[PDB]
Amino acid sequence: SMSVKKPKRDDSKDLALCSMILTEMETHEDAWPFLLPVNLKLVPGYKKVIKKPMDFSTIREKLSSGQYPNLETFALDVRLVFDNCETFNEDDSDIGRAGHNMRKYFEKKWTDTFK
Repeated sequence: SMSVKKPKRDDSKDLALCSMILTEMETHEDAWPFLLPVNLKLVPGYKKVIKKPMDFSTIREKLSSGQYPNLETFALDVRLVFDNCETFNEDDSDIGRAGHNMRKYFEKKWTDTFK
């Protein structure tokens, strides 16, 4: 509360470390469905159904331009990528499986780096 603060968690490396995690997600073999924004002209249904599209390129631009106020807003956008994927894709599709694998991969790196 006013003039009563929990001890300062060192956040000075967060930007670098989110960038490293994002690099690892970008270079994963199963990243291909997520590297670029879904083409809203060419994919029926996507625009109407997926209220907040997100992809790794868009996260990378946001990261590089100070559009994440903290590491939780970065994790929200990453998870949004996988949540959108599950919304639109059957679990038993290549893309559906890719998204489960990537979410697992991300969540481990997240835990190991920050928790």
